[PDB]
Amino acid sequence: YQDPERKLKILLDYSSKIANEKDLRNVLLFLTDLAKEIMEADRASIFLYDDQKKTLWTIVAHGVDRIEIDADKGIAGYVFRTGEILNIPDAYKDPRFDRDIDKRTGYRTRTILAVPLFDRKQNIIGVFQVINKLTNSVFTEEDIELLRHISLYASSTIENAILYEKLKKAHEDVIYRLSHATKFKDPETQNHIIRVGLYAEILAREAGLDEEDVELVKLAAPMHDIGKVGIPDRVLLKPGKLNDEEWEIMKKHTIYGYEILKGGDSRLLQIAADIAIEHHERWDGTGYPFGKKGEEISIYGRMTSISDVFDALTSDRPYKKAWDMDRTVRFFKEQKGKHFDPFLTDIFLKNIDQMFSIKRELR
Amino acid sequence: DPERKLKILLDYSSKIANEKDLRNVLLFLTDLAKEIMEADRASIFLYDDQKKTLWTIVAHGVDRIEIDADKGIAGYVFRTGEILNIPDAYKDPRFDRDIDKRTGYRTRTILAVPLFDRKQNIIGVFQVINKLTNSVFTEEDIELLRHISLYASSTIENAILYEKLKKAHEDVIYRLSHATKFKDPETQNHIIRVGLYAEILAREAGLDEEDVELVKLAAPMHDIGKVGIPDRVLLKPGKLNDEEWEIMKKHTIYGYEILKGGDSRLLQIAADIAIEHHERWDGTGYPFGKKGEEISIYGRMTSISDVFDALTSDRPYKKAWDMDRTVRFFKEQKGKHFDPFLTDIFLKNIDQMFSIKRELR
Ligand SMILES: Nc1nc2c(ncn2[C@@H]2O[C@H](COP(=O)(O)O)[C@@H](O)[C@H]2O)c(=O)[nH]1
Ligand SMILES: [Fe+3]
Ligand SMILES: [Fe+3]
Ligand SMILES: [Fe+3]
Ligand SMILES: [Fe+3]
Ligand SMILES: [Fe+3]
Repeated sequence: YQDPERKLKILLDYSSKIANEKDLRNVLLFLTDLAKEIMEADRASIFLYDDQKKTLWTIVAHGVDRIEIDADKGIAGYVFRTGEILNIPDAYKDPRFDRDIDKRTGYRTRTILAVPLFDRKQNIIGVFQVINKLTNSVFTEEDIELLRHISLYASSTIENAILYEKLKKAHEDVIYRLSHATKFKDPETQNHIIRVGLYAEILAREAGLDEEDVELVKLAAPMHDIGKVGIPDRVLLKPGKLNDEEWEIMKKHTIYGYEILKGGDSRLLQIAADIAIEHHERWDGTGYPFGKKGEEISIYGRMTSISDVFDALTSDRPYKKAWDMDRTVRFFKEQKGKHFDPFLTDIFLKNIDQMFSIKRELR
Repeated sequence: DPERKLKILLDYSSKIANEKDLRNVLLFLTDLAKEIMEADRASIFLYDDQKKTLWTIVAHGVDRIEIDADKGIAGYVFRTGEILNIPDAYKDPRFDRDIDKRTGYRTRTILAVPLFDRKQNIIGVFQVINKLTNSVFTEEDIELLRHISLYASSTIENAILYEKLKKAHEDVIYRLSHATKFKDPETQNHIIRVGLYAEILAREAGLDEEDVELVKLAAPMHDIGKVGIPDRVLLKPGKLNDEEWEIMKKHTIYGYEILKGGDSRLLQIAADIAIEHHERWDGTGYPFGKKGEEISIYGRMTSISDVFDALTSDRPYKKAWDMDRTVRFFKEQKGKHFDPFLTDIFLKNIDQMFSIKRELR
């Protein structure tokens, strides 16, 4: 006997998968599989629109690239421009049908149902198409109803994924640019601020931290030096080396960064605050500003020291050319258990190649 | 025609996928469950680390109701992780009948299942009540509710993740915008409020809701260029001479330099506000003397909001101007300092502004 709720449960499960998926490619793929099953069709395709190339595009297989599709030709084309549903009972009796892809692969297209996708503001953003109904000779009025509902769901989840990406990009952008507000009074570069987070990301990942904390350090670490905004010009702008009154002030950029960042409730800012205050502490206890020792420094602080020192050593600075990989590895082996967390130093050494390809790609 | 429930589900999950507010997501889920389980009532309970209780929200959008995580039906499901299927609540000792007592309701059947997160911890309870057959929840019902519960967990976790991102995004812009706190007196709240005013101004000016959200977040960053102004000027104890004032005025350019090129819309707008917020509608402002609509709307809305906050704050010898005095000032400055059209919107709404200044002092 059949389960009367069988398709309902299938749909619930697909909905859970989609709700969890941040990658648009996979969202599309899942929506396609969902349509094949619920519509009882052999094939399905979603076509979206590109502003820039003025085309529709789709994913063919799992894990391969966009196929360009003419936004004005074919069944997809008609539906995209007109906004109206097409239900073709025999594809070969229809002049809008491209017989080619069908004839290169040994496939036979009989039935096609295509409806548009709409955004919140009722504009046409693409097409949803199913091909070859399996359990009937044609797509029915009921099939059309169902596909329209599927289409509404597809539009929403598609939009929600785009928006979530835009918000994520904006969040990074803001952290990056504001962290570099020191640019008028301090030599450290925009890409240094970014790379420090990228190295610490690798480190947290390979140390087995939760996916969320991997994302956190990537974004918290870039802010480690923001307290420099509160250092007097006479100390920050001093050419060369520094006296032991001025040094006592320069050290305070840790405290100042903490002061700027502590007034959050988000986990991001609690971590960023910790990093700002901890990033010159040494595994030793011989760092500043408090000479904290070992696990007394949070893992995020420990991961940032390693990253920050790594980036410095590998750039040109006053009097000193960037160190190469070999010398860098020698230095870290030496400083393992001193300046740095010994555990975290091993992870970092295991992954030294990515550290360098980051430094190479982001100059 | 068993496709009725498929279509109901796709409608609900369309609404959910759009829904940014956790409150609403829970309401949509319980309505979904009511229709799909063919039941009269449903509730979701979530746990709180801090207060150590479960909670639930009722429709109408009232406050969250706190529930004892130890006693009760939901309590039981939360502690044990076991499913509970009660054919008659008025026979089960774990049932508290007071809810019926206040509402004029009669609870008969209760089916309650755990909610699990990605990591597989019990994060809540999904409870469905009074199946419309007036008979028990069946083994097939339990099975259906299980799939509903998985969808609910996913959507909840996904909504919480978005709120945390949203909240972090604000925190970061607010705090780093106040990075000037060591060398300049403008407060954290001033920085927040200016955005809050401009949000209302933008909405009432008819702007798109996404753009309204951008100004709320972009305007607070307009003075960030102050961090590049030399101490010998920003920290000078006298009043500034002409040479020094010209340097101070560059905080506009400096903010632009800090913010521009960032590819997102947020930062493009923020950069404009940074560089335009001292421009004056009539062209007598700085740094460029831009005139009318040569100033982006966002620039124009921030000037209005910034002046508003200044006029309405106490300083020594200088008491905050009240409503009437402030209205008069904006009337005088219409078409000079400020955009006439936007000033009218602002005036129409000035009571909302004063409420903000009252709540976030
Ligand atoms: N041992 C050593 N450390 C360096 C050198 N250049 C930069 N650093 C490190 O870089 C840290 C801060 O990084 P930066 O401020 O240059 O990004 C300093 O605490 C310091 O330990 C160097 O030539 N030798
Ligand atoms: Fe530092
Ligand atoms: Fe540094
Ligand atoms: Fe200002
Ligand atoms: Fe200003
Ligand atoms: Fe201000």
